[PDB]
Amino acid sequence: MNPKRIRALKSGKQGDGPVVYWMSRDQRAEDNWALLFSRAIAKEANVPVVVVFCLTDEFLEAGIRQYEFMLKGLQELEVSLSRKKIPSFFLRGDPGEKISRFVKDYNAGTLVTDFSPLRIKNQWIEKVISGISIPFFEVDAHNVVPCWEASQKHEYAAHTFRPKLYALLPEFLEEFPELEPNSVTPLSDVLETGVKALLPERALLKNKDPLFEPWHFEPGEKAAKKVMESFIADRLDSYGALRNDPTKNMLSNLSPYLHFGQISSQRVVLEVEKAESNPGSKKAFLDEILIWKEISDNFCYYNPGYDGFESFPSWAKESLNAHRNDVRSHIYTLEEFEAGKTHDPLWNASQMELLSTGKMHGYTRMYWAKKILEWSESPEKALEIAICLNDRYELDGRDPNGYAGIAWSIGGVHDRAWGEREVTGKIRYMSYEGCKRKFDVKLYIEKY
Ligand SMILES: Cc1cc2nc3c(=O)[nH]c(=O)nc-3n(C[C@H](O)[C@H](O)[C@H](O)COP(=O)(O)OP(=O)(O)OC[C@H]3O[C@@H](n4cnc5c(N)ncnc54)[C@H](O)[C@@H]3O)c2cc1C
Repeated sequence: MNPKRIRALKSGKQGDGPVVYWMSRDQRAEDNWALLFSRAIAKEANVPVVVVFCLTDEFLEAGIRQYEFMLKGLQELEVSLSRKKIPSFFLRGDPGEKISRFVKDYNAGTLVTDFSPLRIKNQWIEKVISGISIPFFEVDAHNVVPCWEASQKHEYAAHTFRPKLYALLPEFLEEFPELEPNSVTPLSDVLETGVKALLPERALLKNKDPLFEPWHFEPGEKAAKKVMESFIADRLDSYGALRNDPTKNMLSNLSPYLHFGQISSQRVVLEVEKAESNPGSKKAFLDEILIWKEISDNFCYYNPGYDGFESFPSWAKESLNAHRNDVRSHIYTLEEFEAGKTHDPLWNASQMELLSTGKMHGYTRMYWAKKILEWSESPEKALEIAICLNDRYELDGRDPNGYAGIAWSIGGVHDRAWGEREVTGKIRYMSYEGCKRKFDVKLYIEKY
């Protein structure tokens, strides 16, 4: 219960009501600081617990794959808080006017939410702050070290962020106190109408069969843990050597759960540190879930235009500007990129994995984004196309890891300058021939 995990969004006078947890990013009962700190606040005020979820009007911008993944985990979530005597109230509409109305109707005393450096959360936060009179608090329940505490300034590279983050690990890498149930307390239809409005935009093939295959990742808190145990037991030892081979499913497969907050990265880090495996593989994994994941929150928190060309490092901006006018080898529209109708079969195979499974392998996710920059009229058009394709079809999309990852591939964020080349400039280059010498491309293409 470190007080450094909490910050004040609006200082006011708490009323005689239940501490209302506005769950947005961490959709889990266990291992949730915001839920834990809300319970502590409610206990110190002799007040019950309150959990509120908002079903925003922005779910039409995504597919059924994300809607069903989040909604199915909500059903498991609701029965989980019921066992803890914690009622769950789910609202549909704008968070700005629905959270404010809820606080007035239920006479809530204190409002608490989880942290999200994305632009949408800030848009919702400003609306709620202007329509409430109760104190509003926010808890960083997604990062092992709080985003504002890891660093006070945007970090240029993982070389400069790793020593800072590991310094605060002994203070902040701790276990989760048990969630105390309430002493006393006072989706199927919603899901059905959501998919009915999302059916016309569902991805279909020539024979009109659905593209998405939903058996690859079962949503829910229970399934997220089971993926964690299987990764550690069977797929952690070989992670260091085979994490760059798409043909092998050596990855943890925890990104869809981590994005929706169905499992805490802290518990994953706690479990992998206790487990015994190859030291190189262990360090490679913590380098991904701790260093590169949390720098994404740092990148989005300290860069207002994190999804724009303005957030690129100056060496990349000058290099891309000097090679703006080079004649591109090929140009592809958004529709051509979407259907996978390019001249590169590796790119087409990666896009097919994205369309079918909803989760593209991390190694090819660097090839997939960089080739978009190669075959785009401008770097800005590459950013727009990559972001749209990422957020539309990825189960882990609309996440700070996505925008930091896209900026890494296109704008060189958290990278260094490489050999100068036409069109792409000094940005890191990955070729089809290069991938052939790293992994068997043929098996990847045939699979998808
Ligand atoms: C262009 C591009 C876009 C991306 N968009 C997303 C996205 O929308 N959502 C998303 O969750 N990930 C994104 N990633 C980051 C990364 O690719 C994924 O986290 C990772 O591939 C997911 O696979 P995994 O977690 O099952 O396996 P693992 O390799 O074991 O990843 C474990 C965890 O480490 C983190 N991680 C791994 N690689 C990275 C990385 N390059 N940057 C930041 N964190 C990382 C992830 O949080 C991940 O959960 C993107 C990467 C790129 C290159």
